Amino acid sequence: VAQGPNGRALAESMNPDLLSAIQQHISIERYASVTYLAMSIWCAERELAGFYQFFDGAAKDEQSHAVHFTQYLIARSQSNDLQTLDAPRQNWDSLASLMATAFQMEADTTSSIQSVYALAERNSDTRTTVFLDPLIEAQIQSEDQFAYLLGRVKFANGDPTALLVIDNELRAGQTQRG
Amino acid sequence: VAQGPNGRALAESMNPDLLSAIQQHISIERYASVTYLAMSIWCAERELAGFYQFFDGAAKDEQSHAVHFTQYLIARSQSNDLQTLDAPRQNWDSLASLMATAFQMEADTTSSIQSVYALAERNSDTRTTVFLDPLIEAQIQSEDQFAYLLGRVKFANGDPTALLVIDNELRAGQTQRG
Amino acid sequence: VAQGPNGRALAESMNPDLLSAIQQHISIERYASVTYLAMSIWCAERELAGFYQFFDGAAKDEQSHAVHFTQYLIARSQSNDLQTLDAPRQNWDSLASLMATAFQMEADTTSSIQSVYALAERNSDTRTTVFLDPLIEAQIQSEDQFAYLLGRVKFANGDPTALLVIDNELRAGQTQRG
Amino acid sequence: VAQGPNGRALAESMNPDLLSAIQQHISIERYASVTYLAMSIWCAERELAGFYQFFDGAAKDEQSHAVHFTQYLIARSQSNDLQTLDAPRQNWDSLASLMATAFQMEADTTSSIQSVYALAERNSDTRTTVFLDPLIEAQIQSEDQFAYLLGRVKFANGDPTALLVIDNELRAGQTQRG
Ligand SMILES: [Cl-]
Ligand SMILES: [Cl-]
Ligand SMILES: [Cl-]
Ligand SMILES: [Cl-]
Repeated sequence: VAQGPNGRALAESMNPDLLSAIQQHISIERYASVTYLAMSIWCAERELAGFYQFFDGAAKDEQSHAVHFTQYLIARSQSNDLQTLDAPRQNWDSLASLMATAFQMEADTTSSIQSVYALAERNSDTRTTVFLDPLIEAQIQSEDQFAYLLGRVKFANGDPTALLVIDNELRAGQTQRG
Repeated sequence: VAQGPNGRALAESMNPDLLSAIQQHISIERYASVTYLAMSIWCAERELAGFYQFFDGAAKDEQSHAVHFTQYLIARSQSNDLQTLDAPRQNWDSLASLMATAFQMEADTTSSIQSVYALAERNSDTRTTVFLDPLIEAQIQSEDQFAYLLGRVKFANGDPTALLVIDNELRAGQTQRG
Repeated sequence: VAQGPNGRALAESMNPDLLSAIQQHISIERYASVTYLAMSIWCAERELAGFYQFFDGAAKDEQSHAVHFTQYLIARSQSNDLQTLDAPRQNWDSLASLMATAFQMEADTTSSIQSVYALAERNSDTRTTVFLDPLIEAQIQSEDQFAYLLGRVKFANGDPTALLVIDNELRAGQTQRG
Repeated sequence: VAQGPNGRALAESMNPDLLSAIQQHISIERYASVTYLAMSIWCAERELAGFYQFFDGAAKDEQSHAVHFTQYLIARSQSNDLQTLDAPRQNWDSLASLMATAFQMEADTTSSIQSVYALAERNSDTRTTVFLDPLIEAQIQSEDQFAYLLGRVKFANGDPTALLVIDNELRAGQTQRG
């Protein structure tokens, strides 16, 4: 029985390029987390308490997703490499513009998973593609969700009354099409 | 004891014109079903989740109504004839215009039942007029309901805030005057 | 942030050939639905109440599967295109022959999903292959199930007593090997 | 305030031909009752306990239907006229032949109601047509039911095993398509 790079018993070696891609994706999701935290604060600063609560929970969820990836590296007996975290964006001209960044950030998160996925397929790492499958499924749901929130906010067309109504929807947990 | 056209024991023969009218009405209700499905999708595409949920349920209900008619033909020992289903309308310029088509589609469904009803009266088919009576009663309730939804959406006069409020009413199941 | 063909925010563009394949598959499943409805009626016409109940539920389930696909197109910000629905087959010489068509229809449904699946792999659309994975798993279960029902009916070898026994099994919900 | 023929206050006079038709129909349903009793006995004599139980209950139900008609005459302040009851048929060569008579007897019961119904329409007696409407609805259900039982027994094609299976279905209360 051989030892993996993190010292645990090694079930199967992992391509170093694939390892680097996973460690980088963990950074993407940690960055999405602090980005949602920044968005939470921006919303709280404008008394959009429902949006604040939503993004506060989104920040904690994204962090969980990131930690889920660190557990997989442990499971594969690979080293983690927790990297420097950039500062998030913190300024937006409007809720609509913030929601656009939020959607793009979710779509970008999926793109990063897809990049890892293609690398695992190139290396025939079926453990990794199986590991990623439900995470892609969750990304589809999050993309559907953020397109719903973005589109609903754009439908409001900057009217505060409509934004207050949507804000209260979010505070109540009404956050997707259902 | 004689056998009906579908092979079951025959309680009383049915005029072939009346049979054709019922088979055609089953198509009307199947078409209303796929029409409400199309309307559900149009609403979902614009993040009108309450309207989406309402029309998704309306599609399943209309299909039930159609199957209820197939059961009556079985009960009368008559053959069913499930026909080609046209594609539904799928494009509207506005929610108000969609709701207008929905109301017209409900009124048209009633007209088709009324046409069957008059044919049964001409043929003195009291089983059929009795069978249709509660379905006409349901149509009155659906017409009242769709006139309420249409009129409420027209009252909104295209304002997104008002449409979001109505959307949330539908998501909560507040779908008629009560 | 770009807009998809159905107007929603677009997480990633979809190949038009893949879109057409999904819209066509939705038709396959809608057609399987009305086919099971026709089979329900054929069974009811011959007092095979258990088979009637089974196929009535199978029709509603297939329709749900179809709507599940329309939701995915919405989630991907792609247009739906609900198409003309052919009339189903409605005549069989025997229950055994009906069950043969039912099994073939289920196997054909899987073939259509597999065709979509290969197209998504060619286009590296991992959202779609992930989306299809549990639907293929369900198809395996349905194929196993319909092979069980078909084989059990063939074992009866046209004996009415055996068919009545199986009919009662279906009415009780005993519809697979367990 | 005028008095009706049975001495009660009279809401509206009833055509004597319509009165006679109702009194005659009450005889039809009393005769259907004793006929189902005879069928119950025939089945019990051949150890077909499920069919015996079914027809014993059918006899009591038909009697209830008859009494429901006497209550309507009372409600209309019309005299009842309980008539001589013929002896029922009591001999059949087979269960299939008995079930054929049972179905015909149910269809004949509906024909008699339809005859009353047409007479009330000729006389514009809307109380009577309204009174008869749910009874016609019940007749549709009974015709559907007896066509199911007859067809299932004919499917058995005289095989005792199949008849024992159906017999047990009836004893369990499985008496229609459901
Ligand atoms: Cl805004
Ligand atoms: Cl509008
Ligand atoms: Cl067979
Ligand atoms: Cl027999």
